[PDB]
Amino acid sequence: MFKKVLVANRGEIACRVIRACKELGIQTVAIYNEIESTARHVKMADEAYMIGVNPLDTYLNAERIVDLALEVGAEAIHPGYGFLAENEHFARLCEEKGITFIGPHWKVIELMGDKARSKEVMKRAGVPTVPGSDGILKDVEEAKRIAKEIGYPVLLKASAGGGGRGIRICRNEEELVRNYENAYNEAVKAFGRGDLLLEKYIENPKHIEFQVLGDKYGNVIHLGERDCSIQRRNQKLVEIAPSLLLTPEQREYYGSLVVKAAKEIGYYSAGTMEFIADEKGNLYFIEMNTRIQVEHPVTEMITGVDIVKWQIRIAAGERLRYSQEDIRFNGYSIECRINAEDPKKGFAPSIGTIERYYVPGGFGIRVEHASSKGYEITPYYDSLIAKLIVWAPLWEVAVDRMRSALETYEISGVKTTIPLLINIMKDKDFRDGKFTTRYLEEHPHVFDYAE
Amino acid sequence: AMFKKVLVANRGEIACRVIRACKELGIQTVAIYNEIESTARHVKMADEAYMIGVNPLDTYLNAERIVDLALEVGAEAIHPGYGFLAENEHFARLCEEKGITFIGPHWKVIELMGDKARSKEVMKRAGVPTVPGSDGILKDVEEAKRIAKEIGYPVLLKASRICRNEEELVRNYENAYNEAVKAFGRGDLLLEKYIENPKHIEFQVLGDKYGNVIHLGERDCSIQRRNQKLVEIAPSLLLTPEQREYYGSLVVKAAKEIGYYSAGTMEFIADEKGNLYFIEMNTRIQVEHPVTEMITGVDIVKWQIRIAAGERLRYSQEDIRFNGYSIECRINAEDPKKGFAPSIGTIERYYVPGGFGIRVEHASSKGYEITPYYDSLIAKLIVWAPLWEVAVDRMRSALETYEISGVKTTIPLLINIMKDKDFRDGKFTTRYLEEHPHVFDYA
Repeated sequence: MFKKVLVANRGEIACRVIRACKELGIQTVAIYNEIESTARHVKMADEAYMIGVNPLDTYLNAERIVDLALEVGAEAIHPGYGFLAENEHFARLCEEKGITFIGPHWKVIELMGDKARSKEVMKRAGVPTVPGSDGILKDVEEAKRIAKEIGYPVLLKASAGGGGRGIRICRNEEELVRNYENAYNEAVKAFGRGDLLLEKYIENPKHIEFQVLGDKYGNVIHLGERDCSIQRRNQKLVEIAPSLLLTPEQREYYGSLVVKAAKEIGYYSAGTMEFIADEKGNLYFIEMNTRIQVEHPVTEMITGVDIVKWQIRIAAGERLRYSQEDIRFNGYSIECRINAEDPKKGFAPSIGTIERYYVPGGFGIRVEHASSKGYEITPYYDSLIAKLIVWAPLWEVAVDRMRSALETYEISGVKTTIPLLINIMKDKDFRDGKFTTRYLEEHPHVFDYAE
Repeated sequence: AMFKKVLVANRGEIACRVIRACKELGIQTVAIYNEIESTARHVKMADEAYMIGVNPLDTYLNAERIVDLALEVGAEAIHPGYGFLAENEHFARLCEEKGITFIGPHWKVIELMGDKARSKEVMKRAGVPTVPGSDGILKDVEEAKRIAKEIGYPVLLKASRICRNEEELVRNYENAYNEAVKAFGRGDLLLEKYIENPKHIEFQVLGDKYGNVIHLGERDCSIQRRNQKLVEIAPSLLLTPEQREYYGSLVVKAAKEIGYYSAGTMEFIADEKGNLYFIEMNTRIQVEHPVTEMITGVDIVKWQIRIAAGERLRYSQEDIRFNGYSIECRINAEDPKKGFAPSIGTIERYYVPGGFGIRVEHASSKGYEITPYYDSLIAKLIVWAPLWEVAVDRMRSALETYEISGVKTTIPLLINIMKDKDFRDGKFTTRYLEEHPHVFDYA
């Protein structure tokens, strides 16, 4: 077990890691920028060092961080999420200097950081991806055949022109033909080459993600899935575990598949496979995060597994003491991001100073936060004030508990997402499990609230 | 028949606890407060709040004004919390007479189990062991002589000081009859077997209004001073599963014999071997109920509310399992270096810890003012883990990050208790604080 760990992060995730280390009996080192000399994670660590020439260089200067670790005798670095956590060169430099990086091997971080090289890994493991042409379409006949084979609707896009002159949705064969001609000709005009690619169109999808955890001896489990469809611009606002979409059979089927894929690339530590999903529970792989997920607590609440503490144990060489048979899914857990942003104005950040600040607690309530009165939201760092997490045996009780917790979470000095989140908990569609990404676009009333 | 509106006749953390249970149930809430508490958390959390009372205690102790307010605002029920009027039979009778549902046991049960001698006889008929000693007031010193011979040394004299042999017997008896005449007007003394190195062990009961009564295991609240609990655990490390079900069965049997419903606690002293002797019953929610919630999954307060509205308790004893260990620490505004004297002042810096296995019961923010009129409790910090040792580490690590300035608190003492070897090994009695003075050594 490590004697000292350095947390190359800030805010709530630094406090989460620091708490896991203290529980393990591990000494901790924090890093900070001078504009946050009073930061909570600084007070919580056994040792703290101001480094960096500006607020971001503190957390992004790989060489400065590995060097500080060597100076102060830290055997391992936890990177949290964001900043350098999925930076293969930071992980490689840790290994080269004899410091253990708490995460997957640097070669896996590099592998899964590339979109298409990630898609192929998952295809080769048997993890479903979005179907479509296996490159350029030979002709219109083949487009008709393939569209028939993967199911309408589908997308046609020109192959040339770097990005894309514009994608066309085709709902039936007739539309496929018209759109094939129009796109072929517009692409001859624009780039000189009419060749088209085809893709299955997943309309109005949900965001569903699976959690994996592996030790450095090939033992790898899944911790079921989360639904994080309630998001704007790919920023998640509400995350639930498990999904309401999937049955136990689907859950173990896809879970088995991501375990299979993780084993084939030699994954260890924590990781997440994010998918889009249709109404029927068909999932398609989009991307993998090779780090702790922000919303990992909801998975912790329903499985009993302490993911961060197991990252640290795994990095130190311990075996994962679980078989998949041990992993059970009990009740439901909801997490809401309490952000300093204004949902009535496009979620514009609300920089300022927290004045009133009362944290909720109770049966089934957990708070991940690093704020008190006087906490300053600067433009340098993300807008997150707190993650409010609840657990209950029944979905509806979980919703009521999250509503009642939010209604008691008092924050003044900045605008927050709390009133919007309360409206979501009170919304009939949300209570009935009916939401996709796009939930917010399709429910504008949740933006109606007092000042 | 679920209530539409409930009035919470209490303040502070327990009021917030009840209000949260009510909000989750979809019940409108009414708070009461004194003018010195215009900004109190429970006022802010409730849907409705009323300033009443001619002084800070009158707010919560004037039964008639509170019942009349409930009728005025259309509250169907009153939750009394703990302390104040919670175990006041007259308050409960007054609710029943005016058509208000009191969230608790029937007022006749509150009257019964508030009486030491009636409580003892309840337990004698149920088969629940009591402390051996005199069978009422001692007739004289001669009768005390017989009773001491029969029950075994050591023994105690107490009015309605340890006595190990006959000399000490008379010597302490003349002086003690006289010293109790001085103070209470009545010299009547009782004698009791002296239990050396005792633990405090409490059993939780929960009953519905249809005769169904369950127990929710036990708690060890031995870490205490002058009977003020500081650390509470569930379950005990003392009892085995068989002892737990044996004593649990007995307290269920007693409760059924008195027709108990709602939540209640049977407090016992226990000797080295796990023998229990009944001391008293609280006919109300316990302060340290959360540790029991953490290990059983049962929401005790919300079940009080459901039971009072006429629901059946949806559990048999076979469903009640005890999973892991839960520790609660009372974080009080008091100074353990000066005999735990209250530390009045205003909270300045205030960071609540959170995380996996952490729960906080509190009603404070920056600016919360600790007055002399009310108890000193700032927060209850509760943790759970699958294993005792991890629970201790989790509480130690939660306490070390719980930052409170502006007043003195029990936090440094609690941290030292969490890192003390004896405590970690389960080795503690009600004398723990006397026997470990080093825990008072801190800056």
